[PDB]
Amino acid sequence: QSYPVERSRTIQTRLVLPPDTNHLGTIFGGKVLAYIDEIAALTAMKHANSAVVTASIDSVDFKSSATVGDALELEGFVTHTGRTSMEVYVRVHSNNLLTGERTLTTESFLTMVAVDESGKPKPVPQVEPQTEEEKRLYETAPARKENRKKR
Amino acid sequence: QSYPVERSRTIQTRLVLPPDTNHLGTIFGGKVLAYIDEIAALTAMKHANSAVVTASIDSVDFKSSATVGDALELEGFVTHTGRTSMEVYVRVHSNNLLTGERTLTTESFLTMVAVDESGKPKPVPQVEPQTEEEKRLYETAPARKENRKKR
Amino acid sequence: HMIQSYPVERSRTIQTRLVLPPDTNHLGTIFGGKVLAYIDEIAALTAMKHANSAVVTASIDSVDFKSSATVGDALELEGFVTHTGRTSMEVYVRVHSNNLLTGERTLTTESFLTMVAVDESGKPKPVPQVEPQTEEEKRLYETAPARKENRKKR
Amino acid sequence: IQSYPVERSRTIQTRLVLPPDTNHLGTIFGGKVLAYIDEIAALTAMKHANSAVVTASIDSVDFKSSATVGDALELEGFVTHTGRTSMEVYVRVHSNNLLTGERTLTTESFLTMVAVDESGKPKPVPQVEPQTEEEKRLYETAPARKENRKKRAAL
Amino acid sequence: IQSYPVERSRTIQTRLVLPPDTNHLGTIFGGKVLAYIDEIAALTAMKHANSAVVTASIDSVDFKSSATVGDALELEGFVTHTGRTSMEVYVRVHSNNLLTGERTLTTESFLTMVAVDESGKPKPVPQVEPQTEEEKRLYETAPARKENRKKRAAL
Amino acid sequence: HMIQSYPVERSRTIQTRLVLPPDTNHLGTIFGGKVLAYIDEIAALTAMKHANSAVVTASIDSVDFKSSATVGDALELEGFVTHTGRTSMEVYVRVHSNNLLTGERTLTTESFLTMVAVDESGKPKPVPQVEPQTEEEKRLYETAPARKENRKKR
Ligand SMILES: CC(C)(COP(=O)(O)OP(=O)(O)OC[C@H]1O[C@@H](n2cnc3c(N)ncnc32)[C@H](O)[C@@H]1OP(=O)(O)O)[C@@H](O)C(=O)NCCC(=O)NCCS
Ligand SMILES: CC(C)(COP(=O)(O)OP(=O)(O)OC[C@H]1O[C@@H](n2cnc3c(N)ncnc32)[C@H](O)[C@@H]1OP(=O)(O)O)[C@@H](O)C(=O)NCCC(=O)NCCS
Ligand SMILES: CC(C)(COP(=O)(O)OP(=O)(O)OC[C@H]1O[C@@H](n2cnc3c(N)ncnc32)[C@H](O)[C@@H]1OP(=O)(O)O)[C@@H](O)C(=O)NCCC(=O)NCCS
Ligand SMILES: CC(C)(COP(=O)(O)OP(=O)(O)OC[C@H]1O[C@@H](n2cnc3c(N)ncnc32)[C@H](O)[C@@H]1OP(=O)(O)O)[C@@H](O)C(=O)NCCC(=O)NCCS
Repeated sequence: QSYPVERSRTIQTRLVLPPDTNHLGTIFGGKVLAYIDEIAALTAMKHANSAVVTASIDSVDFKSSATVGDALELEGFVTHTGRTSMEVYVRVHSNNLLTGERTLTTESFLTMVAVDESGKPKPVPQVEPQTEEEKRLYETAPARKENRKKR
Repeated sequence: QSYPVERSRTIQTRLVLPPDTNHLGTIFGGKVLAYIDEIAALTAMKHANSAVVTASIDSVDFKSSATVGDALELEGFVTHTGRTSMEVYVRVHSNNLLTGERTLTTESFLTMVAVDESGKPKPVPQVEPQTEEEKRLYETAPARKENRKKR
Repeated sequence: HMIQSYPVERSRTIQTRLVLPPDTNHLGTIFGGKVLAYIDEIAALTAMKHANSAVVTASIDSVDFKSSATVGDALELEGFVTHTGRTSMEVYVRVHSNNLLTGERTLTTESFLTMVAVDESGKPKPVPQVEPQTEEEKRLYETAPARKENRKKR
Repeated sequence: IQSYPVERSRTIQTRLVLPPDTNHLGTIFGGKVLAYIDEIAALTAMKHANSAVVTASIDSVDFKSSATVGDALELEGFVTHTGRTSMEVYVRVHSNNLLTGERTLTTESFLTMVAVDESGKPKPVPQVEPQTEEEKRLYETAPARKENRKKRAAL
Repeated sequence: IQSYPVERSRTIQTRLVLPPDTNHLGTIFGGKVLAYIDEIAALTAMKHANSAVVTASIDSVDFKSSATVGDALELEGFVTHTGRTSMEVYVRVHSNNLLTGERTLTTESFLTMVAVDESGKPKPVPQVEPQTEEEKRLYETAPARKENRKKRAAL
Repeated sequence: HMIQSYPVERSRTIQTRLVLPPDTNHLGTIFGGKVLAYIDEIAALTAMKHANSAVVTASIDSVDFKSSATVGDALELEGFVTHTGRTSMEVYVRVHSNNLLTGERTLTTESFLTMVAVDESGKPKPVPQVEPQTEEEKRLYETAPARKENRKKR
């Protein structure tokens, strides 16, 4: 039992609004993190057809800021699976819709675990990579899992 | 000066969460309306490269509900333009990620106006329909504009 | 099963709220979506007071924004049940913005929504009939069937 | 010198009680009710003074009853009396039980609001003109309450 | 019979003051400060009683200073005294000026929290053991405050 | 330009918050994203108190969730500046959940963030050096350079 990465790929666009932002109008790091987890959860739920929980997130380096009201664009997809777990890759851009300037904000990996109605880990289907980027992320996922185990 | 409909097409997926919902867990009509306007604003801003305001929304018939935490999926695109105004079509589905059940929630049209930094209406580029659905929505937009004028 | 009607006055609702930065676009004008969310909120309160039930929004009619509030204004909303079907209620909502510093009050919009009472299963449930009492209420009641025909149409 | 009827300031709010607003048994937090009381008081005082305002104080608030999820809270505020830059605002809060239609008095409170100019300095406010018997009674009794606020804040 | 040190209940919160929380001049709404005071009081009382709680009352709250955007508000609460099912909770609030580092006392307040069982009925609470001199003084003076709350709520 | 350091104690921050339904998945477990948002919030407060400046989040290190709070628990967060660069501060944040009904307290996670002070233009700005005083603070200070090398690496 397997599904393509495309089945669960999720896209989001959010207007950056005053409450999301700090008193100079820059988006809070924590709002970006919340949105990253939201898209990873949606992505993992689509792949597993299950409630999910976040087991961990890898380091997140914020390469650029976003300001009120840029658009924040997020993409997520499942890159690799374990028995009950899914690695999800999320890529975030900010898009200044007035100027057309679009910049990479961050990219990261999360580990999501499917759980049943009682909260017990639940087996998940395998993922089938199709693009070259997908195939590369899948081939490199075991190594990332080993670093998580070490840390 | 014109751009394809695809340039401004915007997709959103949102997890339906307890605060979005009523004490029986059904999403509030008004949250759906807020999300519809948000995606229309993003769509119009992408087309016009401008701040926008909502001049009006047409009637919205809610064909189905969404529950916590379905995914709500929204798509918006510019269908037709006036001098400073854009008609934006928005289509909303609810997706029960546990069961795979996906249902049309609503579809509607909004009228967005591009405004300059001082809030004055601003000319917008024309839109170039490419699909058959796009061509049909564009051909039918003048008639919808006439009904708005009458009402 | 109840025979009596309930007066419009039973469920008439007033809200007043200061316009704050979350509600507003980067030029300080309130988002249409925020006004729409508040319109539904007041319609939901009004319908719940009439039906003493959970409710869902079946539809909203077209909304034309006649003006826009600015961050810091007060938004003033009033809603009331204008007419009833079997399980459905028409709710009329009127919105104004009030500049509290200058005293300028302007009409924002007016709207009709259709609210449906639901049981704990989410299935439509009968509602009490409404009784119009003021002349304004009676005029809205008189004109409700024509409005409902258009909704049947679309 | 300038005075306006109480009715100019009078403001009503209604709020739905939802799960984020309540303890795990479904009783609304005291703090949400307090938040709503100050909100309506600020609106009331802004209407009377046509100014930004700040909350100087709130008197004690005794909760006579609760409200629970899906109920509605109804608030009403009006200016009852004024000093030079300060306004006493009375607020009453009721719950409306959305299953039975029963209205219950939740609490009542007085606040002291201060009008401020654009630099945040206290600014003169007009007087209020009581018209109902309730308003006249609250106006008549306001000086004593003001004296109590002076006493309680003294060393 | 059972008693616990004040320290078991003691709770600290810090909150950033942001634009949604303030008037258009940037001064935090009184109501937000009140909301935060009840939040910390509920946490405090839940820790003391290991129970759901409801707010019975808050005494008067006099705002000694303001807080403004990007400042931080610091709150501290602890149980000072108990009755059968009720707890007096003292809360202090300071602003921390994020440009200068200056801390200013914003306000202080007492609340009355009531522990409730799963049916929402008042439930017995343990006593509190004051240890600091401040705690002993607040404990010693609590009966008089309780008597005042009885008087003010009487007909 | 200031010569003196500031002690860790200047900016150490504690937060406590009840877990409510917005924070939670449909089975009542708190979202990772909510915990992450609260971790950043406390790191931002801590860094602002140290630098007396606006700040931005440059990065967060990996976060492993050791347990999950349930709606109604209290989340307890503590943050403090562990080490400083020129414009950057390392912030350590520790999170626990506390079941207030049962008294059970469990470690949720621990995390390191890098916060950068910025001027009104958004450009990095120098920060004061931090002084570790407790043994815990001194150990974290001692081990910060190794952690910073890994960040330089990625
Ligand atoms: C991080 C950022 C401030 C770096 O700015 P810069 O123009 O490259 O300037 P510098 O190279 O002098 O970096 C400033 C400091 O950040 C540190 N830094 C930069 N990226 C970092 C990272 N990913 N992790 C840890 N530290 C980092 C630098 O080492 C430097 O430290 P130092 O001054 O003590 O020596 C910049 O890339 C940025 O604004 N990113 C977005 C931050 C943001 O907006 N976050 C909110 C959510 S999007
Ligand atoms: C609207 C809805 C309740 C209709 O339910 P149904 O199973 O078709 O049952 P009925 O045909 O008996 O409809 C119930 C009432 O709604 C009315 N109705 C249905 N759709 C309507 C619409 N688009 N506009 C106005 N009234 C409508 C019917 O005319 C009927 O009125 P009546 O009972 O007075 O005669 C149903 O489609 C629904 O739950 N939609 C989603 C509502 C919702 O969840 N909104 C929140 C945001 S998604
Ligand atoms: C209340 C405050 C404005 C008083 O201002 P001030 O510089 O002392 O100047 P004044 O003495 O002229 O006070 C203005 C009015 O406030 C009244 N006042 C001050 N403190 C009061 C209190 N604790 N309770 C009731 N009235 C009070 C004064 O009696 C005066 O009344 P009057 O003008 O009608 O005679 C000031 O202490 C303050 O800004 N507090 C913070 C308010 C705030 O920001 N609250 C929101 C949450 S922190
Ligand atoms: C406060 C309340 C629980 C009192 O309960 P009750 O059924 O009257 O039962 P009791 O008389 O035994 O009250 C319990 C304790 O509350 C105390 N109390 C009641 N009202 C009080 C008030 N206004 N101020 C201070 N203490 C009060 C009583 O003195 C008693 O103290 P004790 O047990 O230590 O001797 C009840 O009136 C209530 O639920 N109010 C609403 C609370 C609420 O929901 N607040 C949130 C926002 S609406």
